[PDB]
Amino acid sequence: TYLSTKSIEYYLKELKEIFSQIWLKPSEIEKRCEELFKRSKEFDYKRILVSGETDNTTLYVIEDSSKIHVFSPNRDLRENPLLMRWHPSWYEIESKEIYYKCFLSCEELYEHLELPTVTLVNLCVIENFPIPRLNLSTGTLSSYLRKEQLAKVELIDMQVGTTINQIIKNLLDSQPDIIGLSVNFGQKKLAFEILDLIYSHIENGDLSSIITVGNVIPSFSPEQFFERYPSLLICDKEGEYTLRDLIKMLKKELKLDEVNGISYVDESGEVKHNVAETVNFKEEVPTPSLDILGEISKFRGALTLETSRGCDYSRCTFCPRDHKLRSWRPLSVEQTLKQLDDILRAGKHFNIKPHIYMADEEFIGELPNGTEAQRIIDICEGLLKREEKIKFDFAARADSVYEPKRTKEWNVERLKMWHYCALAGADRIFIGVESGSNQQLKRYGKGTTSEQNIIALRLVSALGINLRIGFIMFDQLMKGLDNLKENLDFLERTDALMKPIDIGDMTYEELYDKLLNDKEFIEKHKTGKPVYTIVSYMLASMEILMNTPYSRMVQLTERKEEVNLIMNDGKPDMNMGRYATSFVDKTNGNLSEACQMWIDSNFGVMYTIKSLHKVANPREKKKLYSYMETHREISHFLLKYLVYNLSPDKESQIILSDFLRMHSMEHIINVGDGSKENILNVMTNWQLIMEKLLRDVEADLNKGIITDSEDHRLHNTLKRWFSDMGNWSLI
Repeated sequence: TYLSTKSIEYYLKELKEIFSQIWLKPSEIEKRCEELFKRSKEFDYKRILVSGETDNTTLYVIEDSSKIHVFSPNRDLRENPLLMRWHPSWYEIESKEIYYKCFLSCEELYEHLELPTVTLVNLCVIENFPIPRLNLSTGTLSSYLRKEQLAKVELIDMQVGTTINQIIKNLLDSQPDIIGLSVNFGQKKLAFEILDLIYSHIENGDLSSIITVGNVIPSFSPEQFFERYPSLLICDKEGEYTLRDLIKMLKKELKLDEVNGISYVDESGEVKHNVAETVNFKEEVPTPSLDILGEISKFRGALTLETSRGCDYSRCTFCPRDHKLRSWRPLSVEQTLKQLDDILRAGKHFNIKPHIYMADEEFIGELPNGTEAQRIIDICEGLLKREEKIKFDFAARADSVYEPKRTKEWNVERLKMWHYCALAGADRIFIGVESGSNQQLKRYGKGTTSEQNIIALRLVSALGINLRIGFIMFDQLMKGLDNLKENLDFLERTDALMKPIDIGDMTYEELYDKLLNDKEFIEKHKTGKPVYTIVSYMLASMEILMNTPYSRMVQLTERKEEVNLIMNDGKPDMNMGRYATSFVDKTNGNLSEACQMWIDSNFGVMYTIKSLHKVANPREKKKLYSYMETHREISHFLLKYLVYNLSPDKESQIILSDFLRMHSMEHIINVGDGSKENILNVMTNWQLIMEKLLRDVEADLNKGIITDSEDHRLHNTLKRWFSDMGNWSLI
């Protein structure tokens, strides 16, 4: 007894409707499939299985082991990877595409349908700066396994607030064959607590699961885990092939020492490292699973997508890295647009406004024949053809905008590429300037110059892109104050940030040449604001992590100079992987420590101002924002004032004099003394300018111009700040 063609096409049409709701969890899809075949009661069946994802989602209706219906409304069944592994020539020489097939007396296929179970736990918080973003990276591991139909995958993501006890209860209830922990930056201690509970339930006989832990940032050593969890498997950030091979091992198709990308302890007590084949991201990794959207439906912010994996770690010496090189692998233009449309359509279902965060380590990249810019342009043209416009954020190196070592034609094509990004909705973009000193840029490995950074900021800002930069002022290997003075001059330049320029009448080559060579064009379109206005974190000091070339450079300086820089005997932070490192230059270490105390001394008041700013009405919003602008301004020239007291020069005297006159503080302790005692005296002097600002804040709060919280937080923190002037006895 066969199904009629009408019943097949009816089932295919309804399943295509059910499968279109890609925000539904697999169990919710299965329930809607059960309702479909029950409401039209044609045949009795024993089991239902849904696998695949988006455009290859597949339903298996198991009447019996000897009669299995397979529905694939979105893709040719001949491409089904599960059937291919069972019997790769089941379709013989059929030349037409197959969307329904009933397998009769195929007892081995029934065994293939008893898929293993994987539970992925994402230890990840929602990043809030500059805007909230929901990380979807762990969903690619699930979507790979679903697309390959290798396992039933459950996602537990702590971004929605799932507690530790809830995670444990979920694991014990689901009893998965494999548990995968994704450890994001700063969640290593949380992973240790969760692994403690998991292994207690394993020793207690409540749970038997293979456990893998993947660290997003390799600022760790595997021995930190093996010491406490000797049976744990440590895998790569890209765990697709690792989970594939572990599922093969469960089906007794592979031995443990054949599993891709795992590091483990064998029976001899030694650490074994298995080979790690590079994941074919472009061809095998589909749209990230969107199970998380239903768990947090009122999220407002950006949704993350990785349009490529890999990067060039040789351009960042403070970025941790593995011993294995990770090549840059982009999605095709068409597949990038497909995944974007999937995420945008799913976000629209939950009233999430179209805002994508490109989580790529290297978004623009580099291809043969310089076609990487054409990929970005083609993706932008795809976005321009949609009905609803989007915002999208991403990060980029300064030499991805402007590179004097390349031809002028190459740079003009890059300017065109960035323009298409602006047209397609590029919103907040992060440029990794990191320094304005050519020496410090080399220690950072950026391969870039100070002037090149200025021009890169000039080109991007002129296109209307909201810009912010990272900037690491102090680093431990710096000797002398020359690099600090170069950074201050860089950060004070007002010929970098351009207003959004109307370029409808120009060519890209005209705009390029005018922005680089026409001083009159540059003066006309500048915003007048200095570079430091777009620095993410002011007065930042280098934090050295494990497995970074900068840490190696530091260790080598300890050797060839016979000095101790890395403290705590070399033991780094167990949660973060950060070394406690002293500055090789004592004066620079005192300045860095002085700036950290400055931040700590102002944190109470300025954090209250910022939190009030988020909720104030438009008029108070503008007043509270001027407070923050002045605070950043005062914080910048604090370091210039410190450096000036340690090494005066003619120009820094004129600049500080103009600044002091602007604030009616022309007045305002030894000269050249870089001791902790003198630096504090210079800072306590400059703290008087900060007092003038907070007197305006105090006056506006008493006039009622600014509204305080219910608990009078601004009033208390102001009163405490005024009492604690000087008094740096809080370190």
